[PDB]
Amino acid sequence: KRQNVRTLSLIVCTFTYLLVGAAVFDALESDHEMREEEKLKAEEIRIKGKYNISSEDYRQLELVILQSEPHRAGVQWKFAGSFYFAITVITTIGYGHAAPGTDAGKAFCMFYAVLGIPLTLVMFQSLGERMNTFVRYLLKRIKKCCDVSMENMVTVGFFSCMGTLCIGAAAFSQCEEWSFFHAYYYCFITLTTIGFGDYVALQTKGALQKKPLYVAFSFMYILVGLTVIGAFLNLVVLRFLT
Amino acid sequence: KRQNVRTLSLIVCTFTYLLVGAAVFDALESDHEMREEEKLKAEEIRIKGKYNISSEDYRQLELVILQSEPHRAGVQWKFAGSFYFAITVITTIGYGHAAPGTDAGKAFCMFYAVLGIPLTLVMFQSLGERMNTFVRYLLKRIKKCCDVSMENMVTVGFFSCMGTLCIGAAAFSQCEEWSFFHAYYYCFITLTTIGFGDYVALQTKGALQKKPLYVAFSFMYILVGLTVIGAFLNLVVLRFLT
Ligand SMILES: CC(C)CCC[C@@H](C)[C@H]1CC[C@H]2[C@@H]3CC=C4C[C@@H](OC(=O)CCC(=O)O)CC[C@]4(C)[C@H]3CC[C@]12C
Ligand SMILES: CC(C)CCC[C@@H](C)[C@H]1CC[C@H]2[C@@H]3CC=C4C[C@@H](OC(=O)CCC(=O)O)CC[C@]4(C)[C@H]3CC[C@]12C
Ligand SMILES: CC(C)CCC[C@@H](C)[C@H]1CC[C@H]2[C@@H]3CC=C4C[C@@H](OC(=O)CCC(=O)O)CC[C@]4(C)[C@H]3CC[C@]12C
Ligand SMILES: CC(C)CCC[C@@H](C)[C@H]1CC[C@H]2[C@@H]3CC=C4C[C@@H](OC(=O)CCC(=O)O)CC[C@]4(C)[C@H]3CC[C@]12C
Ligand SMILES: CC(C)CCC[C@@H](C)[C@H]1CC[C@H]2[C@@H]3CC=C4C[C@@H](OC(=O)CCC(=O)O)CC[C@]4(C)[C@H]3CC[C@]12C
Ligand SMILES: CC(C)CCC[C@@H](C)[C@H]1CC[C@H]2[C@@H]3CC=C4C[C@@H](OC(=O)CCC(=O)O)CC[C@]4(C)[C@H]3CC[C@]12C
Ligand SMILES: [K+]
Ligand SMILES: [K+]
Ligand SMILES: [K+]
Ligand SMILES: [K+]
Ligand SMILES: [K+]
Repeated sequence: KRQNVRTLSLIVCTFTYLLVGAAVFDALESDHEMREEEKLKAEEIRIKGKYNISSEDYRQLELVILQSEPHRAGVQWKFAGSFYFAITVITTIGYGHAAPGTDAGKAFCMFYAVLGIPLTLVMFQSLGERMNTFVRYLLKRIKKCCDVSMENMVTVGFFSCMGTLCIGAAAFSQCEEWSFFHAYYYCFITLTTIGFGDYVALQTKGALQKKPLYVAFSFMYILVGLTVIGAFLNLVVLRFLT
Repeated sequence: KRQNVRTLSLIVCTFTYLLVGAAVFDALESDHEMREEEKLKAEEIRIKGKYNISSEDYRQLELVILQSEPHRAGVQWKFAGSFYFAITVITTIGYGHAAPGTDAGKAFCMFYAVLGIPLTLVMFQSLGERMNTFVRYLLKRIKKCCDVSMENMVTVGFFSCMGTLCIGAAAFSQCEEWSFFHAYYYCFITLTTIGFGDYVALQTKGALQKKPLYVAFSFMYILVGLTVIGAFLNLVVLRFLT
């Protein structure tokens, strides 16, 4: 029927898109990865030769460094750290900066995610719908001062998304002393609920315990961006769902 | 109105849930984190004292080890690695095992995610609807051999989810030599599109290049679990959306 043809076309398009993306990523990153691996191997070989580090102790040092990486940013299991972890869990971001080490803790986290994901999704959908209604009312008032089409709403939403991304990138560049492009990429990754974890905020000089205002601003910005993303998805994506 | 009261109640419930989760996580993980940090500091101090490692070179060693961690699993930017990265990107998992190192690569990844997320969501929704229809038909045929209620469908979906999770956990425990509970936790994390990245498959002894069958099975299992999760969300969660 129509549904079978539609889903077959969707599957074929998804497979072709995946193949094209994999080919482009390989062709763009193979040489860079090879050069980085060669440089790292040369550096580690030189360091091992200079310090005469035993092979057996090298694995222990690597394990210790890997396990102590989250602890180098301070205490990640305080009230602020626990709140950040809960926010990441409920939003399905998965930064990976801190993970439970207890089986009971893992089970509690699983139950927490199960009981919290639908509630967060419903709240985000409602907030996005309310924001869309408010934006439509504001646009109508502006037009009266100076009917609304779907293209105008789409353009307004895209402009709002771009402005929010630019504001977040500028704020993160000013706070964490990051590059503008890097801050923009990190903001885009955070707002898409992907969570690569390469760039994690509130992980420098113990900012989670000495800068409550920065933490509050980051939480507010994350919530606002998530609401904007949900509103945009409702405006453009949810229409093709049912 | 009703919508304002509903969204205010949702926000209050979400805030209370976040506070409770943060309090429980802190009370459960503070002592464990303190003990782990103390043990790691003692071990690193002992190693530094034994090897007389200079403080300046310690930072260089830490940076080299952190940068070379993905490369220890083999070549992560081959065809299989690029396909895995694209699959993680389109599914918003964000494992974080491999990340782009080029600005052009980052921009391409951002555009890829933007152009692929709605398509993947639509395909998953259609596949979940088709699976729900097939399950309803199978249940009707079974009942005839031996009308259907919503509670029966919910129970069948929950049982299917539990069976899929158990099968995935058993397969991952048999393949990667992981614990049953750890495999179950990793499967749950992967199927919820959260992606902590603590446990990543296809990262041992170069399995991405020597075991094509294992990679294909992992891809099929991930797709099947994502389809099951989408079908369950459509059955129980999507009803409260609109
Ligand atoms: C800025 C961002 C949010 C843009 C997102 C783009 C989407 C609006 C596009 C991208 C992929 C598109 C889909 C790609 C393939 C198809 C299959 C297509 O089916 C057919 O052509 C056969 C069945 C029929 O005749 O309807 C129906 C539209 C649909 C779901 C498309 C709907 C619109 C989608 C989701
Ligand atoms: C309507 C649009 C166009 C503009 C929105 C206003 C912004 C320009 C404001 C609103 C909130 C502000 C932020 C609120 C809180 C903080 C934390 C603040 O941090 C501290 O005070 C402690 C750390 C330090 O000493 O820098 C630094 C500024 C910043 C990011 C502010 C930067 C400027 C922001 C983004
Ligand atoms: C309807 C909307 C606008 C409600 C918004 C609520 C915010 C005003 C609240 C919710 C969560 C709060 C945060 C939750 C946790 C913390 C950690 C907390 O840190 C500590 O308790 C330890 C460090 C210290 O002693 O300050 C400082 C306040 C802060 C950032 C809070 C600041 C105020 C926040 C952002
Ligand atoms: C195993 C998993 C799939 C469980 C998923 C649980 C959901 C089915 C629950 C969890 C939170 C619930 C929501 C929590 C709060 C509210 C607000 C509530 O609104 C009111 O009480 C005021 C308005 C009115 O009177 O209807 C309406 C139901 C709703 C959306 C609930 C609908 C059902 C939800 C999404
Ligand atoms: C209907 C339900 C109840 C059962 C579904 C059947 C499973 C028991 C089968 C179907 C697919 C099978 C998997 C397909 C592919 C592989 C890869 C295979 O790996 C290799 O052959 C190479 C690595 C090695 O040497 O172990 C190991 C078995 C495994 C996980 C299989 C384990 C058994 C599985 C999960
Ligand atoms: C309608 C549904 C059932 C379609 C299912 C398609 C699968 C049969 C395809 C899609 C993606 C394929 C995989 C894409 C990439 C790779 C990596 C590839 O590895 C290499 O090319 C290098 C190593 C080697 O030389 O084998 C081996 C095959 C494999 C696992 C493929 C196996 C077959 C897969 C799972
Ligand atoms: K993630
Ligand atoms: K990570
Ligand atoms: K996600
Ligand atoms: K991650
Ligand atoms: K994620």
